[PDB]
Amino acid sequence: DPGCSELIQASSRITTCSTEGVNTKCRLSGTALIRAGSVGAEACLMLKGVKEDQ
Amino acid sequence: DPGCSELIQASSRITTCSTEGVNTKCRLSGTALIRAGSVGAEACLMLKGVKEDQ
Repeated sequence: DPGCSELIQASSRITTCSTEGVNTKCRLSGTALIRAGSVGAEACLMLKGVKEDQ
Repeated sequence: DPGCSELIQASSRITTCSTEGVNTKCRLSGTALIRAGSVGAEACLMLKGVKEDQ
């Protein structure tokens, strides 16, 4: 029953990617601010690589 | 002075890509329809690879 609630997109400043032999291996380095959920909610933070399905 | 006018992106159904060492080339094999430009304008077609700079 519990699930995501606050959905925000991460910036590209703390998100980098590099493909080596058809293999999207992204790296994450930096700080990010997100709002916490209530009782039963979640503070989800999805990641967007080089494409849409990833 | 005139340049690109009707600029759209190609579909991923007839456009494939592959990475072979820092150089990610893309193939083009298919048929696509686009609106023809006016007198002087161009019918440019944007091609997106695997990232944003490509």
